[PDB]
Parts: sequence; C-alpha cells; structure tokens
Amino acid sequence: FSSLLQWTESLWSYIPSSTDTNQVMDVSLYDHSKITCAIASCIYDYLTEMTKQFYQEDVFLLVSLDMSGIQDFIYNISGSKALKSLRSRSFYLETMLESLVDDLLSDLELSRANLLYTGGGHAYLLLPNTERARDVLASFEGEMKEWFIKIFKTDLSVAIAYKACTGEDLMNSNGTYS
RNA sequence: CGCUUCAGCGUUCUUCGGAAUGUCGCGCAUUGGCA
Repeated sequence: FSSLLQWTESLWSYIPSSTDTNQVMDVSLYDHSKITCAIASCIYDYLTEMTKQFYQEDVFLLVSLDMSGIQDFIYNISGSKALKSLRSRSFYLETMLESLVDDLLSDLELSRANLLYTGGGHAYLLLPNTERARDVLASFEGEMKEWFIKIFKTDLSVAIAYKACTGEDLMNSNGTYS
C-alpha cells in the first residue's frame, strides 16, 4: 500500500477533491483520499474493538510526538569537522523522526495516511480511539523513551500525548478542531 | 644785475586656468575546508 500511497500523491496532488462547486477548491484529491483512508482504518479498528449518532461518540485519538533538544544536538559540533557534522546531524534527526513514525504505524498496523502532517522535530498523527491502540502508545513511548536514554543520556528525548476526539471534532463543527 | 614759481602728476597694483590624479585598499600561516 505504501507504493500505492506514493502513487496517489504524485498524480492526484494537482487534482482538486471537488470540482464545479461553490465551496473553495482548496483540498487536493490526494489529501481528500488520504484523510478518508486514514479515517477509514481508524473507524475499522474501533469497530473491531467493539451516522449522526456515530459522529457524537469518540472514535479517534489525536496523537502528536515532539523531539526535545533537536536544535541543541545539531550544533553539538567540536568544530574540528563542523561543515559535515552540521549537515549529517540534521539529516539524522530528520530520518530518525521518520523511523519513529514508521515504527509506531507498523505496531498499530496503519499506513502512512494516518500521519496527517509532520514538522521538523514533530509528528502529527490520527489514530483510532480503540483501547488497543492506546496500549501501543504506552508501549511505543516507553520503548523509545528508554532507547534515547540508552543512546543519548538526556541529549535527546521524545514525548507522546493522545487526546480523544469525536467525529464532529474532525469536521471542525463548533470550532472544536483548532 | 639776475629773480620768482613749479618738482612730479593723473592711472592700472596682478589677471586667467589647473586645485590633485592614477595604482594598491590587506596578503599569508595557524583555526576552517578537503581528505
């Protein structure tokens, strides 16, 4: 599916989600498909956990992870070899962030569609509200919290927090999204 | 038999241009970088 999700992104980025419509065509078809695919998996996991009333109940979790001391780590250079270190240290933090995201999605059995957006040193993911997914976050955070301690003794850290959000919250009904 | 008046006067007193220019405006070695 990962190759398919890349395939959609390359072609459907220019395509608008809705055409010849009064509302703004500010959403791409790939974005519309990606959000639908991510939400569909989230709903399925909740149902496996076991319309208008469906929106009211809390079916999704808002989960974000942020690295700590990323800017301190980049300039940790002695300066004996600073030009190469600065480039690679930033790259390592960027790729290590992707590795953490991929590891979390693999445990939850979710595609890259669930990663709604990323910022340097940060990840923004949409996950099902199922208690099984909540258990994984406890396991995943504890695993990566110990791994960073093993490798970087307080030089780097990650924290994960999850907030339960209902279906209407995603639609931004009553301004609850922001 | 000389005597006297006059003893210099009026008028230019410097002028017109150039008023600095061109060249260099830190370099090297160590630090860095690359191997």
